[PDB]
Amino acid sequence: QIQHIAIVGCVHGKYREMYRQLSEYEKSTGKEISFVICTGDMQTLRYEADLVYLKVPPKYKQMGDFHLYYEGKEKAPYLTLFIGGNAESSNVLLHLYNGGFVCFNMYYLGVCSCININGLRIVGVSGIYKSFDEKKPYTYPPSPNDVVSLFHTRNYVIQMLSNLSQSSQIDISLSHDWPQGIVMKGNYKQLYRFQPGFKKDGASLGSPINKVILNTLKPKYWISGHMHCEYHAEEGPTHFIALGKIGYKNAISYLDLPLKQKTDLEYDKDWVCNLIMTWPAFSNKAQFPDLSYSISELLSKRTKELDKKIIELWEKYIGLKIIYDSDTFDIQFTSRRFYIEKIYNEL
Ligand SMILES: [Fe+2]
Ligand SMILES: [Zn+2]
Repeated sequence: QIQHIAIVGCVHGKYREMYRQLSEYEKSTGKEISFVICTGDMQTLRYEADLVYLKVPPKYKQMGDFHLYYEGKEKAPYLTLFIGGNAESSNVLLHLYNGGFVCFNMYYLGVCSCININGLRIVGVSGIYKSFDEKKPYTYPPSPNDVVSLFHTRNYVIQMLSNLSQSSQIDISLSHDWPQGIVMKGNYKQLYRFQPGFKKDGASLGSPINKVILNTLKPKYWISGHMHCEYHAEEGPTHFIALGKIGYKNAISYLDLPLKQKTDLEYDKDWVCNLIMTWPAFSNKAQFPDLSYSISELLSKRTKELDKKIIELWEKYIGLKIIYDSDTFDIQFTSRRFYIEKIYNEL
């Protein structure tokens, strides 16, 4: 009983090319793709006005294929879970910072979260690291002035995810830029022959935020992109897999993993409790998170019997199944926070 998971690097708005390759493979090899995982740079632009939030050089200010899927004239043939990179419709991803479907079969994991599917636990970390913005809060609603800073990974995601490895093991973890120092743990002399530019950065290459998360959350696999190249490294058990950009046939690999039980996409219980217990830090919708609160010790108020009754209210008001919701992304922002607040205020 085996599931075939398609892992994809940078998409850069070339969705039809990606699904064309995925559809070719499963009818090539006869294998069936369970779901697809993307490592960011999705460019989920709905309409021309969203081009303002895409931080790219002028030669890449393009719509891409996503608007066809948002308009419904194209349909993603596989369930696609993805995180955010640096070339994103940052306004859209800020509305869905708690996750959400940008269209049918395309689920955004949020700023960071953990999900359940087919007995696996999958963690995502969006954005790329820039030191001068790691402690900077988000401002809502999204403004065109924040195009340069919205896609930067915030430091607080380290404390939002640190406890996820306590109850069980993390199977797959996602980041866009590489975990800092992971370049030192594979065939780097061959990688430097691909790009001698990476030799300048050396061991300091990558995100230090993802390095802390990688060493803490223990995962079996860590898949990243951003670098537009293939690379595999090993640090402890973690099979590090870097993928390239769509258009080059080094972007899509496949994880042939054991299938415990075919199970629908669901919210991770431990993450749901972390999300509720941290609501005081996110209570101000205009600016979050309020780092005057301690995210690490807000989570210390979790107990076994309190966790199990957060789940009941979540299953009542939201549901354990992650289902498609076609409401506008600004409405989904208010709705998800509305029930997060309601669940918290009932404990
Ligand atoms: Fe990137
Ligand atoms: Zn890229």
